[PDB]
Amino acid sequence: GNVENLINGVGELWNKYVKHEFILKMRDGSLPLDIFRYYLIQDGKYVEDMLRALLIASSKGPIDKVTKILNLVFSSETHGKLYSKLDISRDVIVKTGYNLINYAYTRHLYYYANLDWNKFLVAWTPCMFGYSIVGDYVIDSPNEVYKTWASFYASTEYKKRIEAILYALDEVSITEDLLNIFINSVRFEIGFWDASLRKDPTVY
Amino acid sequence: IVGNVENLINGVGELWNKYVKHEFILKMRDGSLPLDIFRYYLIQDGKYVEDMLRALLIASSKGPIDKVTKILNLVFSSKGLETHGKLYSKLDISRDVIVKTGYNLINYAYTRHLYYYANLDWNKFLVAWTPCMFGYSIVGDYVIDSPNEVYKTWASFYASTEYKKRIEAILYALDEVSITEDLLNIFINSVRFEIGFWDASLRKDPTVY
Repeated sequence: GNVENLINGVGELWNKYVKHEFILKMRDGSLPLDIFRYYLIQDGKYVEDMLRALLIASSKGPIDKVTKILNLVFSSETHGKLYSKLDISRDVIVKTGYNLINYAYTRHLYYYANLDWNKFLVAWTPCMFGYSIVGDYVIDSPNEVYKTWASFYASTEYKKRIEAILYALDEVSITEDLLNIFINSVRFEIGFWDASLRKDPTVY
Repeated sequence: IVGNVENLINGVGELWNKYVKHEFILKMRDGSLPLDIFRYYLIQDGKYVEDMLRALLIASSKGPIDKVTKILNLVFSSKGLETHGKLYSKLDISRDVIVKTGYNLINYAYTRHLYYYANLDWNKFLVAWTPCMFGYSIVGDYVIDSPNEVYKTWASFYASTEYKKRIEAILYALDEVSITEDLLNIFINSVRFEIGFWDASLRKDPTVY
């Protein structure tokens, strides 16, 4: 549908994202644990900002569509197990700075959330939908930590969240401007993985 | 009632009982409120609640993550929709009626008041939102004893343990706020709007906004 239309418009960037070196290494088990822990800390900062941006954006969306999404997002383990195992506390996430890509990406989500639901929704789709695909691929990893991580994104509960997002996305008339926002989010995802592999300075 | 909510309530003086013991509420409790007036009210409340939720979403983006997540989990869970669905059927109110009916002036102003503070600050919004949420908890506990089936049904949502849990989460967040006279003045304005909201329903004010 619209997500296929958007993915086709990014060309080679999509595979650069969903088949990134970082992910290939999680799948084969060769990703170093320190690179994954670094990543999880940055993701911990990102997810909180992503949620705040969703809250602002959802205030501007169709009531039926946003209510369905929020019911699944604010519903009521995987990350708690990983965080304790990798010695990542709340204080670690809060006190670690953002790397430059993470800082830029989170500010990109806030920019569109503050303007328009459709723009935010298109900006948010690569992270949500892409992680569904990555989860399905990484779930077959021989490394237990990486299978546990992937299990959250491969779960039926996560697929239900994605279904609700795509239902909202299918109401949007995709334009060149919206494709360009989607392209930028995909570029930030590729950069997010690159920064983790390099363990970039967390000074922002 | 203790802490911030007690101090805010005491700070509004006589306005508190003008709200929670309003004529509209007394007539729900004795069952004498005409159903046409209650229908008018429910339609305005249907408009209000959607704007209140939108304002909550904007405001919550600015709040402490633990406090806001606790509240949102309760607000976006899956008796409120079921209770209101039954009332909407009994009183012949559709989604179309809610959307197509205009706001009365007081509802228009009240909703714009919530948006104003939501666009500025979590603490200001939270204080502005407390009279509606906390006051309806009090009113529901009173009106549940009505001999009227429609009013008892309406009250049962606000008297329910699930609604009380929502109030507890709101009060946990409110306890983090350092209350100032400026914040008390926001709370007072919300209480004035609640009084006006019931006034406007008794009169069936023009729904032109």
